[PDB]
Amino acid sequence: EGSMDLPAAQPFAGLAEAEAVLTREILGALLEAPLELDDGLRRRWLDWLADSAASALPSLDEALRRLGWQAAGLTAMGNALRGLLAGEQAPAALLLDPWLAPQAVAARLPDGREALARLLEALPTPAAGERLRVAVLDTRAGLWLDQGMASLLRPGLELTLFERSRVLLDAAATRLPERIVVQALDDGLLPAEHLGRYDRVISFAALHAYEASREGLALAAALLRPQGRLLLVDLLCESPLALLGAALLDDRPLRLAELPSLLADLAAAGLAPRCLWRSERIALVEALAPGLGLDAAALQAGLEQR
Repeated sequence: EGSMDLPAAQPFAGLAEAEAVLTREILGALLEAPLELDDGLRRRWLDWLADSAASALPSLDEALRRLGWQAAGLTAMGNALRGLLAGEQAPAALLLDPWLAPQAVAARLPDGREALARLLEALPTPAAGERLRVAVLDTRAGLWLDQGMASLLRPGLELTLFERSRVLLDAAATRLPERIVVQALDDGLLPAEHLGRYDRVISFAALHAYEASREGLALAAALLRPQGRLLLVDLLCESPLALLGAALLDDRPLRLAELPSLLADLAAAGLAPRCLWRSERIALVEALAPGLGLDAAALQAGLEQR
């Protein structure tokens, strides 16, 4: 059911150039103190200069006028990244920071704010006067939702935050407002009493950070209320800043998807999509789930039956 006709007009290569100049600026921050990296990444930071900036991608400080973070936000990035690496606090301190966490940087720089704002919509709940139930799967430390928080919150809304961690969700529950419910995929695993619960489920700039899209999509499909809507965005291009802000993990870039590949995976997940905005930078997608015939009460009946 894999429909796509994507509006690719709000994207332009000047967003990538803007990020590549932001790469020039944050390279120009950490390359004054790259000794706190490992040597494999310290060489790769010289290669990340080579693969961006005045080497491969020369462009104006107009970048910082595009990106929505000025040189003051970038100063917080450069300084926090030095403080992180001096203490050897990688990976976790990369995630525990809005200026560095791969999705939280995505949530402004590759126009993932505009993606976050559209993904914050498709939630008719206060206008419907209706209990619209939502999960986030890509939560981690949550510091991307922070950037939409003031209208991710809506009347009628029910919202719950998920990830494969206790620590990063205790972090999220702290720094995002405590009126949002928080639920780990505790030790990598969903409590089944949530199944069929959420009229919507959210992924954001971390679908690559599942071991396949087939992991996250299939968790979402049944965590969704039957015929609910997946709400999704991801990095498809690895951002020139994510060449720093994700590869600091020294995890594989081979994680990232192409949009037709995602639509095929999403069709394998049986969801029926529309891809909608921010494209190769950050592709917004929504998709209708099937009638699974599956909810926590249906599973309870699956006991009572047998």
